[PDB]
Amino acid sequence: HSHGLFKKLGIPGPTPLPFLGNILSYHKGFCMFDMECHKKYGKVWGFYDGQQPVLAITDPDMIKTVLVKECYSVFTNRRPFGPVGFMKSAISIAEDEEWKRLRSLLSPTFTSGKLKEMVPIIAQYGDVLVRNLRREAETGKPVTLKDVFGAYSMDVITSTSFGVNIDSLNNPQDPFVENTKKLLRFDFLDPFFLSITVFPFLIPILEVLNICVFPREVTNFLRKSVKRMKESRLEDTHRVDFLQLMIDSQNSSHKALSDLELVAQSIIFIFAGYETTSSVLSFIMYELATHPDVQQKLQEEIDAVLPNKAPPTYDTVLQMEYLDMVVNETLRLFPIAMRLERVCKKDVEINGMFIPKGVVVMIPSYALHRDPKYWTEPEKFLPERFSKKNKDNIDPYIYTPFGSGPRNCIGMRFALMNMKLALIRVLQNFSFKPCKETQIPLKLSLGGLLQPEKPVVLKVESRD
Ligand code: HEM
Repeated sequence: HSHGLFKKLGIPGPTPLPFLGNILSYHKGFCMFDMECHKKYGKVWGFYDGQQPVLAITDPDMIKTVLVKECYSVFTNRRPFGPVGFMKSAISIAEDEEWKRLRSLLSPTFTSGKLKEMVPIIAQYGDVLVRNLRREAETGKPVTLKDVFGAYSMDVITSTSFGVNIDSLNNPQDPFVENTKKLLRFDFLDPFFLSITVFPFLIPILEVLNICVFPREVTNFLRKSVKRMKESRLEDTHRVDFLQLMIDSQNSSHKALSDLELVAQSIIFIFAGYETTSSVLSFIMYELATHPDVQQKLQEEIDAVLPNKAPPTYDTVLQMEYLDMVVNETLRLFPIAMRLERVCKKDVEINGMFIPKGVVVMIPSYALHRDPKYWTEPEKFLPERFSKKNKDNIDPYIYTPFGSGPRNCIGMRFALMNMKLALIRVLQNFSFKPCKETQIPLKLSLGGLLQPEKPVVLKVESRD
């Protein structure tokens, strides 16, 4: 038991119970716990996830020192998450140079020039979402944002990973959908993951038993699909899509994306860009619906830059600001990641405090984003916060929805754009208003994922 590392170092935090540590404080969730700790221990506090020392930091200087300055040196890797298998080669799970290699191979794929060429396909499904959303609205019943924005998200990373173009909302059985739909996020407060962190000696046992957190049935299916797709369709001789950009690169520093690595990167891109988007999109619509003044002002801004339901364009989106403000403000209130984690690879000292080796440095994003010491009425949805004549009053190391430094969200530009394209056409064709079932105020889940307690159902009316 390392339970006492923190007070020997003079770092405050909750009293750890043997073996369990401080996991029984996650009964409320990662978010509530972090904020209770932040108020009851000030800037720095240390807790034990089983027997893993976790040190929380809230100093913009120290966050920059961890996320940016000493990234490649000390704070490169994230914490091991469980039996991963071949998916160990996915950028998100990769560690040290092996990561640094992959990052460089993929850095181009997520360039504005590539994104701008992908807009046509993303916008195509903007219409598919609208046409789909139309029906349910006219039908005269409340709409499950979870389902429609889920189908939109799905039709995206799927379609920008080769031309398997699908209306998942109308094809709930397309195997390709059936499999990819299981690529949801991990509730790390689920008995299993909780059991794994108290008993990390089990991860090796599960690995030789060929048990993997990523459902094999899905992993294999794609591992076959990607291979058939990489040959059967495009070695007759291409479409602008992550896969193609990955196949194009393979055949021209460290390079040579292993056929299996390519699959792993593809799988992690839907894992990182499926429920993430579907969740944020729904959160925005709730905030817009609950604040009609914002929804109109946004609907107006769109109609101005795009006269008469004018097709959304790349350059056009960059212009729209109030939209960027609404998106950025919804992210402040709902940082889906909740926490930004880096492992201390060696014994180091940063701006004063000393960090032992093998300690997980945690940036409580949710807590920072809602810290009254940086935010006026933090529980208020005030887009104005992110005005051109205010943003310079926002520390980038406090507002970290996509993280920061060399290991930030590589698909940040894509995710923002992808959400913007939808919101624009969605608001262009419809208006969202509180329903009888609409839960106000919105109650967040006590689990290990930043989701609503009850699914967001709202009334959709087609303005003319
Ligand atoms: C609203 C949408 C999204 C949000 C809020 C989001 C947020 C995040 C955050 C907070 C991280 C961790 C950054 C850190 O540790 O400092 C991350 C990592 C990552 N995200 Fe996203 N993300 C989003 C969408 C996407 C999409 C669409 C993709 C890919 C298509 C993607 C790919 C990744 C990858 C690969 C990483 C790991 C990067 C690395 O290890 O170098 N994300 N994301």
